[PDB]
Amino acid sequence: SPQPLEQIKLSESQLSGRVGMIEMDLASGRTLTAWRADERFPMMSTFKVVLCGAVLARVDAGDEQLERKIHYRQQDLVDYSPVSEKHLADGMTVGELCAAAITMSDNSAANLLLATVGGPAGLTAFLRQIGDNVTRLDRWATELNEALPGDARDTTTPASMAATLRKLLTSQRLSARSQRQLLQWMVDDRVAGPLIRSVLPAGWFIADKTGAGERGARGIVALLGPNNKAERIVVIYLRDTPASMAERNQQIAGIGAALIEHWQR
Ligand SMILES: OC[C@H]1O[C@H](O[C@H]2[C@H](O)[C@@H](O)[C@H](OCCCCCCC3CCCCC3)O[C@@H]2CO)[C@H](O)[C@@H](O)[C@@H]1O
Ligand SMILES: *C(=O)/C=C/N[C@@H](C(=O)O)[C@](C)(Cn1ccnn1)[SH](=O)=O
Repeated sequence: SPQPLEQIKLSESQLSGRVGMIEMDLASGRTLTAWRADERFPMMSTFKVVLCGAVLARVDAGDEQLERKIHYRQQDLVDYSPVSEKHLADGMTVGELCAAAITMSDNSAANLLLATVGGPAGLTAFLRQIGDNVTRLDRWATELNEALPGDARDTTTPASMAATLRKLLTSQRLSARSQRQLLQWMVDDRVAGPLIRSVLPAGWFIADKTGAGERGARGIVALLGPNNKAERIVVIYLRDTPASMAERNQQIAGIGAALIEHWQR
């Protein structure tokens, strides 16, 4: 594979779309690669990680408990609820809801959680409170990935998302236990985690949340590194490409391969 930046360019050329990417040291925030890092991209399902960071903040403040059981109704379910559709009789705890939203991308779980933090506006206010003045959530789980051109709703920038994830995971804004919980939820991703490990060389750590939307929208927020360490945050978003899901997946994997082969920069 070529250098990361050359591979990113090849991906835009092959996809006919825009790629946005940031590679950042998790411990220090050192930016290694930045391409269209200040441009907007639909967050898609990656918003679920920020969502649970807001939930954890409420737990830390004593305004929420991960143990609290929420009972909901079938009428509350939206498209794609693999875990939540199984608990109409007994409910789910707030912590189980975050695990379902992040590790399974359960949309009903995400919407139930979103209501607890004040809806899209409340999550956006939380983002402003931690210093992210760019990322914005405007719609609920099954409408936020429409990806209309020129539509600023439900978007982030690679730089903003990377900085925000770093703040949630390492800045002590969240308690030690909450930081550890948010990280473990990403380590536990069932949607893409196992697949990524299957193609990663031995020794590489992965934690992640992926997303997909219309007009080719695709993305991943991840922690990656050799020696089984979460050394860097890598955020990659794709938008406005008519390519098949397989090819968008392949191009993102290709950027990952360039990173893996040329890690020491
Ligand atoms: O020399 C480095 C490595 O080169 C190859 O590894 C390949 C691997 O066989 C392939 O499957 C992967 O594809 C990349 C898979 C990436 C999957 C997703 C990565 C995510 C993670 C973070 C966010 C963006 C993308 O590339 C590496 C590097 O060429 C060799 O197989 C391996 O033995 C060797 O140690
Ligand atoms: C988050 O990015 C969600 C994207 N796609 C979802 C959806 O729109 O709700 C579906 C259900 C695919 N999916 C399942 C699990 N992760 N993604 S839709 O694109 O089929």
